Amino acid sequence: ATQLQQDLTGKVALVTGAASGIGRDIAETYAKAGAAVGIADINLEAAQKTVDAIEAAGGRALAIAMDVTSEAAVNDGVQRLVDTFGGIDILVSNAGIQIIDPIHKMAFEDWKKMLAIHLDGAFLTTKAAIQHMYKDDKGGTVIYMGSVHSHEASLFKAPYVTAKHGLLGLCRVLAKEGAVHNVRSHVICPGFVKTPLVSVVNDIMLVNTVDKEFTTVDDIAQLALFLAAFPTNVFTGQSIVASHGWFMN
Amino acid sequence: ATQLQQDLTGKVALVTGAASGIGRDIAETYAKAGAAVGIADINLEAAQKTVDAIEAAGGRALAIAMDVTSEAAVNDGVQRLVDTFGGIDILVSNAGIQIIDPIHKMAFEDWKKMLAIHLDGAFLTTKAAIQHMYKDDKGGTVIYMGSVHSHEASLFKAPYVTAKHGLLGLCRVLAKEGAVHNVRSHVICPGFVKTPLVEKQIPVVNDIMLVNTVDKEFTTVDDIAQLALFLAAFPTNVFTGQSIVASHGWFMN
Amino acid sequence: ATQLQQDLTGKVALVTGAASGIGRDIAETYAKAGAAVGIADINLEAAQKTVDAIEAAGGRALAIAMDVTSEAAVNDGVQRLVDTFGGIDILVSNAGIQIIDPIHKMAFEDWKKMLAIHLDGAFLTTKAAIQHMYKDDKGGTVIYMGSVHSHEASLFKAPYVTAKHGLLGLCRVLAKEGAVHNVRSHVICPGFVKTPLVEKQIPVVNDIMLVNTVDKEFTTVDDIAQLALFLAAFPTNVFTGQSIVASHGWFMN
Amino acid sequence: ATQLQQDLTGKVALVTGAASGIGRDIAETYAKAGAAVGIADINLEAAQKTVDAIEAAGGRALAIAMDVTSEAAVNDGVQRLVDTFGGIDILVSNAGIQIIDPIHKMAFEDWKKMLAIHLDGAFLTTKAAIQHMYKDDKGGTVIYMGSVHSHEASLFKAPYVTAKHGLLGLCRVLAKEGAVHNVRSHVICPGFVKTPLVSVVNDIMLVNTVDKEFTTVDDIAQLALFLAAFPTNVFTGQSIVASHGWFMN
Ligand SMILES: NC(=O)c1ccc[n+]([C@@H]2O[C@H](COP(=O)([O-])OP(=O)(O)OC[C@H]3O[C@@H](n4cnc5c(N)ncnc54)[C@H](O)[C@@H]3O)[C@@H](O)[C@H]2O)c1
Ligand SMILES: NC(=O)c1ccc[n+]([C@@H]2O[C@H](COP(=O)([O-])OP(=O)(O)OC[C@H]3O[C@@H](n4cnc5c(N)ncnc54)[C@H](O)[C@@H]3O)[C@@H](O)[C@H]2O)c1
Ligand SMILES: NC(=O)c1ccc[n+]([C@@H]2O[C@H](COP(=O)([O-])OP(=O)(O)OC[C@H]3O[C@@H](n4cnc5c(N)ncnc54)[C@H](O)[C@@H]3O)[C@@H](O)[C@H]2O)c1
Ligand SMILES: NC(=O)c1ccc[n+]([C@@H]2O[C@H](COP(=O)([O-])OP(=O)(O)OC[C@H]3O[C@@H](n4cnc5c(N)ncnc54)[C@H](O)[C@@H]3O)[C@@H](O)[C@H]2O)c1
Repeated sequence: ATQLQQDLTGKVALVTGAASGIGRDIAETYAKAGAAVGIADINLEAAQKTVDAIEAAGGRALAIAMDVTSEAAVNDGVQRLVDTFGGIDILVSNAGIQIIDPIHKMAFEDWKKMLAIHLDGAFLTTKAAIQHMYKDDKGGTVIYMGSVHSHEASLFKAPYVTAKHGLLGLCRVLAKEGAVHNVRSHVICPGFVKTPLVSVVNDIMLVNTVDKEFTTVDDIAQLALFLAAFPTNVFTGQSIVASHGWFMN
Repeated sequence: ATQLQQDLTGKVALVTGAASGIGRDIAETYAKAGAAVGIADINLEAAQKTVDAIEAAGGRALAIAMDVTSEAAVNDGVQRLVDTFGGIDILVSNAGIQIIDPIHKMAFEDWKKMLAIHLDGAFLTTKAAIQHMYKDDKGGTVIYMGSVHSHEASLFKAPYVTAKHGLLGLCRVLAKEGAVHNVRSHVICPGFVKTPLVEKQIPVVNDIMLVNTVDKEFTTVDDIAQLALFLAAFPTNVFTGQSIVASHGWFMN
Repeated sequence: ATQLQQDLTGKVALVTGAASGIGRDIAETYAKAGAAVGIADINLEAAQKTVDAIEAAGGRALAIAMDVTSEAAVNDGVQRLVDTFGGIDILVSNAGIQIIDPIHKMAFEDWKKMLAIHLDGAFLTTKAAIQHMYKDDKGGTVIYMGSVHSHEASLFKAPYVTAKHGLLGLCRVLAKEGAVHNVRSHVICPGFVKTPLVEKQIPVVNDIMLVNTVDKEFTTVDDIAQLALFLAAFPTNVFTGQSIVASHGWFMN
Repeated sequence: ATQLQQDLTGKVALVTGAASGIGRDIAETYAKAGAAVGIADINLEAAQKTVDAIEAAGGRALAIAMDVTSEAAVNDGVQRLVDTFGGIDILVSNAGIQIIDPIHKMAFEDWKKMLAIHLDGAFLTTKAAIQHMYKDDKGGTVIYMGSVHSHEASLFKAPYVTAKHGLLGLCRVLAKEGAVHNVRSHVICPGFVKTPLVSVVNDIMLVNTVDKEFTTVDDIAQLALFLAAFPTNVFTGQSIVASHGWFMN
């Protein structure tokens, strides 16, 4: 007989895009579970509001100004976290935006900005984090925020669907490379969540759910906690879809 | 902010193949979380040993003699659970065997026995459980024990790989049909786990069984029971229709 | 530079369910490409109508009474083909039916009949064919008729979706086992095709059957027969173990 | 009863990376089938050698200097093809390179160059081609050269595996957007092919094939011809793996 593990006491997490939405709930949930959390965002003011909540709720957190498209910013922010809290055990690569246009109308600079935030952000934060996690094979957890759009397409979302598909590939390579250093990788794939990023609802957005339900920030934060606290590397390399039956993986 | 849901207080679960291995740990884990558990197995003596362990830890369980290939045995055993504990909230369709032979040598009898246990057992237990769960749209959770062999093949396991692929299909249909009645479905897909199904099999570990893991680790019964508890206690239907692979990187889903 | 291979001169094919629909067009297409074709069906009169069409076009075929759920009927019918034309190079396991009911209402008899036709038929025909193909490592091609329902579910089709998922598993095992004997395996996965299986079903097209296509088009029997000819005539084993979805964008594999 | 279709008489194809390897065989195969072919490559000399072969073999072709990372080069090259041969019916987005390093050692500029060639090249060539194909809903075929590495990972290939995964996503969005304009999309996913880009063979490279066989350039060119000449849009949005049993899709 066994039981669930959820204690993150003594762990340090970095969450990108943690000033808002999914990333904010993951960060607040990890802090409740005992982790010290780096709140990494391009919106430093909004990042410090998240830190203020975590600290008032009895946790530990640090606001980190980080544009995840910038190599120097990512490197500097990861170093600040390690200098403040002593290491980095968990990375959640979550920062993202949406830009909607059909391929034939889409500006090239909009395509490139989308790949830079979703794909370059994942590479840069992963590489910076694993230089620490690989030391003495201490290890750690890397979670990417994918989507149902990691697995299938929608109209007018070419760069988003391309990037969310690509994150599966990056996760799968890290699972293979990280194993000898006790690093595990995962992709969480939500359906539509009513964050700021989000008949329109029921006939377009939730049409391919089985039950006409949004995914919630708590759904994703519980899954992120289950993975981060899991006692073995059994889920390394996996994606898990959390979508109320929209794409059954 | 949130936290994990772990409580199954007031719930009633049926676990097939709960006399041994993965099913025994799921059943003991559910009982520790507060569920009353039906220990359904063809081995009634070993089923009662699971019940004794659950009772020794302060939980509630019932040994149920059930050959999951038999419609009467499934229907009667689900009815015995409902009569005893008042309903059925969770079904774990887990009973299974392995029979190894290449296709060109495999006895048709062995092909049919494999599909009867894995696929007919899943259909019969699902149908019997959802006739209760659909009443007043009370709902419930159906978990199938799949495999990495739900998603890819190995040599000499045709009927097993066929069946474990088939369970994804049945799960995906139930997710669509069950939604209006608050029924959710999932498939758990372990890699190799050192139960008796596998221990018997070894007389191989590093260069056959674990060759496509990233870290040369077996999956454990506690890995699968923790995932089974996470799903059964989950507070929303967000994972309905999904399979989750628990294999140390053997088939990255 | 290269070009398509289309020639099946000298080859012998067995197509199950070749009295109607997708199987009839595959069989007629193979015969036009030079294959001698066994027209295996439970409907012997309609099987002979396929043979008459093949002969009228200058091809060779044989009507074979075969209930693919019967081990004796499969073994005897494969042996009749080998006795007549000298061997078996290509098997297309295609016979099938549809039975629609939600899980909670579905008769167990109907569940078992569906798995017997789709899954036992695939096992029995595969095993009988590869005992010939494995001789002297001559080899051959085994194609299973899957579906979009190999990869995702629809309401009210539990046993069909289970079976079509299962055929991927059997194909994947055969690709591994058959390699040393020059046997390759594939699954073709059509979307809706307006055969009698579907025509009967309509008395729906735009908002159920074709709702998840990108272009509101049925798949056609000629789409599937062209893919079946491309695979059977292919000059290397490069596609062994693969499924190919032919559905106008319903499930993008 | 039916038969295979392979005639490309009256069609115009653009193949990127067509001076070498897979792209060269596709181009020569399309020209044999009657298409006029744009041989688009960064190596213009090698592109003109391919054109010389096609022309001596009785076909029609044009050498196009095209770095597929450059918006202007892609736009100019597609326009030259349309000015020379009257339109564009088929695009094969195939140009690629490989750069091998584990994530923790990989230079950021190597990550970005890989995504630019594989992903920006696919976007830029797609967008330029479909501005023509969408006119009067004439339509056309877009094929991306993926990989088994569209579907699973290998060690030390992070940006390649990320990009080849991403191409599935781009293809799936184009299938949905293109349908109303009679545009179909596909991804071909080869296993290892002995091009210049390619115990090492049998125990590493071909270890996950069922039969220890390389995929060949003719395997891929036959599949590319089957798709380009197919009489209906039935395969739109699909990937097809051609790998001797390495990843069974
Ligand atoms: N909301 C949904 O329906 C949904 C579903 C699936 C996946 N996702 C993914 O979840 C993630 C979080 O999205 P969300 O809905 O919570 O959005 P959100 O807009 O609420 O939060 C995104 C956060 O990322 C930050 N950010 C944006 N660009 C940044 C950059 N360059 N560097 C650092 N931080 C940056 C923003 O300031 C913001 O705080 C994204 O990757 C998104 O693609 C969202
Ligand atoms: N062990 C592994 O590596 C592994 C990996 C993936 C999936 N699985 C699956 O996990 C499930 C449990 O297997 P396990 O490894 O715990 O095996 P196990 O042999 O320890 O337990 C299987 C149980 O099923 C029972 N059973 C067999 N036939 C039955 C029938 N007709 N009716 C009722 N009960 C019956 C047995 O008596 C036994 O108690 C099976 O479905 C198996 O396919 C196992
Ligand atoms: N039509 C579709 O939309 C569609 C789509 C995807 C897959 N499929 C599959 O294609 C295959 C062919 O179906 P179809 O649409 O051409 O149907 P069809 O009804 O036109 O042909 C099926 C044939 O199978 C034969 N058959 C049935 N039971 C048999 C048995 N026990 N033994 C031997 N022959 C038997 C029938 O007599 C008939 O001639 C089936 O496996 C079906 O599941 C059909
Ligand atoms: N060879 C394999 O094993 C294999 C397997 C799967 C997929 N692939 C893919 O097939 C495609 C072709 O690879 P190949 O093996 O034939 O390689 P190759 O090296 O023989 O040919 C690649 C061609 O692309 C050209 N090219 C490179 N950068 C370019 C740029 N920026 N703009 C335009 N042209 C450029 C090169 O000059 C060359 O002519 C690639 O996308 C590769 O990823 C190859």
